[PDB]
Amino acid sequence: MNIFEMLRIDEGLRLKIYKDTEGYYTIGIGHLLTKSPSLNAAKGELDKAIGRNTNGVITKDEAEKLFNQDVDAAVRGILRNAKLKPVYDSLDAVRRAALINMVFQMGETGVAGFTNSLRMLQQKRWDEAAVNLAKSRWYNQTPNRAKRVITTFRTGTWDAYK
Ligand SMILES: [Cl-]
Ligand SMILES: [Cl-]
Repeated sequence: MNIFEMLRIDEGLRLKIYKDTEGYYTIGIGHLLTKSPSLNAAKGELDKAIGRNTNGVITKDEAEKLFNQDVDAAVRGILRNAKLKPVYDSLDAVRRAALINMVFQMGETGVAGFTNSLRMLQQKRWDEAAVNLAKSRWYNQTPNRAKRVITTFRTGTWDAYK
């Protein structure tokens, strides 16, 4: 298991514009297109992203390409972030995958807002971090995906994904 297979399980794959759990226009492997209600505002962002007239549909390859860009940006954002970087650097390889997953889903800004849990992760207080992570809108809104990520942080294994 690696970050790519992990996120591919969490986000699924869809070749047609779809609405995410929050109701935003998405495509591929969890690639947010726009928070705008407009399906046209979304088709346009889509064309801009792919560099062709897609008419709301892309191929597997195109989805994978977006996905490679997104994981890369996720990692690079963590590394450029003063609050996130030190957490990441402190962690083992499995747990770094968990942090990257949260960033991919909620953006750097969002994750940086889990100040208390980040401090616990940094101190390697696993059980306490898992409890604090659960007190969040994130866990209440997407409990199954949250539990997987949280178990990954508590255990440092890929069991939740096995
Ligand atoms: Cl893009
Ligand atoms: Cl869920």
